[PDB]
Amino acid sequence: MNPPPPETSNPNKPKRQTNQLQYLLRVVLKTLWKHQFAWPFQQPVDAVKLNLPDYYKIIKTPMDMGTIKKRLENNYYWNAQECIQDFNTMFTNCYIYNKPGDDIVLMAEALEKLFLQKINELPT
Ligand SMILES: Cc1cc(C)cc(Oc2nccc(-c3c(-c4ccc(I)cc4)ncn3[C@H]3CCN(CCN)C3)n2)c1
Repeated sequence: MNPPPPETSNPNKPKRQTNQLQYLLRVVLKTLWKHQFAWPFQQPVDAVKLNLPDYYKIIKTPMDMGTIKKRLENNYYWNAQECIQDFNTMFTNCYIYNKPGDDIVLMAEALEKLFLQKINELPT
């Protein structure tokens, strides 16, 4: 009973390439993807396989880096702020579902720390 993944392509939306969107894919997404803690965040949470039947009762705005990767590749974002919001939704989803002190929360916290470090280098 997993939900469908978030929408990642819409051929009717307008499309543009910007230095910030390219940076978010080539640098931010790439660096986070290759991080040693990235694996639980590289795809939608599979609540069925993981036996988490309350995940999508608690998390009603799912987000993950596999979805963000597709959105960047498909020029789904017009503004860099949309992509940054998706990353933030992704981390907060982990913090909402879990509790302070859980090992999974430590992984999310490390990735978010790296994410913010790369966002500070965002080009004008
Ligand atoms: C058994 C286990 C442990 C660990 C450390 C990872 C794991 O792999 C996995 N994969 C995908 C998602 C999760 C997950 C998440 C989560 C939520 C939103 C997002 I965006 C990304 C991850 N929150 C908790 N969990 C697991 C971890 C243990 N927890 C059970 C006891 N609390 C369920 N974990 C499996």
